[PDB]
Amino acid sequence: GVGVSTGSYDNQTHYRFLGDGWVEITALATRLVHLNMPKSENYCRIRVHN
Amino acid sequence: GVGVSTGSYDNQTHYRFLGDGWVEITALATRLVHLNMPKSENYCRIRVHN
Repeated sequence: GVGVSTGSYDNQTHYRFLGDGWVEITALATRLVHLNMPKSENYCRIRVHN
Repeated sequence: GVGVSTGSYDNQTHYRFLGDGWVEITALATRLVHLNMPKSENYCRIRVHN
């Protein structure tokens, strides 16, 4: 299953007009996210005093 | 038949929205007109040289 896209890119905005001036707006957004390894594989309780 | 109005006054503007963003606009206008006696009861051929 590798070597094949699994989605579509779309960042458009569509307006649909119904009667009585109501309007359905459809906002579409796509972004490319970059993820890094976690600093630590642990949960940390951290205190912060300035 | 005298002493009774024969019309309605209306100077509004209405917008009707159909699908696909088409719009029907209905412009309504009323005015009170003043009419004076004709200067002459005749048809006149008039020349104008400046």
